[PDB]
Amino acid sequence: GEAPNQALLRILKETEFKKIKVLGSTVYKGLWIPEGEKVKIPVAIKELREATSPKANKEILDEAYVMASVDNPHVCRLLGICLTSTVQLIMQLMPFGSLLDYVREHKDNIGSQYLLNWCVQIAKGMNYLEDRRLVHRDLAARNVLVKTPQHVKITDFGRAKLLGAAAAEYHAEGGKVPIKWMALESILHRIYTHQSDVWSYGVTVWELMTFGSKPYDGIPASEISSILEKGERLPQPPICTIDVYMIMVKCWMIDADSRPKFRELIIEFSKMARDPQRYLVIQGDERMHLPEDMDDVVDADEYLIP
Ligand SMILES: */C=C/C(=O)Nc1cc(-c2ccccc2)ccn1
Repeated sequence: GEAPNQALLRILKETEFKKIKVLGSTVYKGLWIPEGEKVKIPVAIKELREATSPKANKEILDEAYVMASVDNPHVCRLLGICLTSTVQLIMQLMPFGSLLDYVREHKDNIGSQYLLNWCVQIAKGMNYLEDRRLVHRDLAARNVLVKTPQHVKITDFGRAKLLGAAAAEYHAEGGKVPIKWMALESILHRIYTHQSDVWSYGVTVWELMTFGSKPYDGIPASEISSILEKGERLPQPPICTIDVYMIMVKCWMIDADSRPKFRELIIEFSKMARDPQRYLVIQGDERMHLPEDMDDVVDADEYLIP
């Protein structure tokens, strides 16, 4: 046996929400007004392109299946879908964009407290995904979103695989892949587990401590297998103490069960977030600070449906 997934999929009318402007090329920034609820919820609307490509609709509703089946503060909520000519995913708007573009744009403004809180919240998000027997398979800084600089959510469940009642690792077959974030076992034999997610968590933390540097930048993805089998890893980022970087190294052990458990990463970064300056050394660290009637505006996170 396995647990029934009793998640609600909400179908929304096109009339319940107003497309304000474009965010990506087709993701819109908009507002959702639940019929006779007197609440305005900032939303990001993912609308299909051609939306006649059957295989593309499979993907998007598979994203929807996974996103509806998650309810955690460090993982982004699917608010519902609109079944129009072109399927629309309606999600909580994460106004400040991908954490990757965030650390790139604000490296001069990002203190140790924020980096180390980001490491914890992402690890809470991921440890929630392990609790729900779910393997992300595409965790990177690009796929973490910034509701505020104090609060990030894991995203892109387009590659997430909902493990079996005894499916030890998720077998897969071909496509475009995240080589430079991937556990060695995934590159070589397409093995993906909560542990191979932890590996990508390590590349995710590396990206954050380097303020968004490209992992193995200028190294073809063809060699990455041989480089990792040869024992090579990503280098210690400047701002990183041996401590922090040693947690990243542990995430990249070849023995999967020798890597840290997400619940462990929470504890370890939590400890370090209690004394951030002792664990991350950044020029001017203490100096650092970060941020049409909207009367009935309410964040997705304060909008609860039973
Ligand atoms: C998990 C919620 C979510 O995706 N919110 C969101 C997403 C974007 C976005 C989507 C696709 C590409 C770029 C940016 C922007 C704001 N919130």
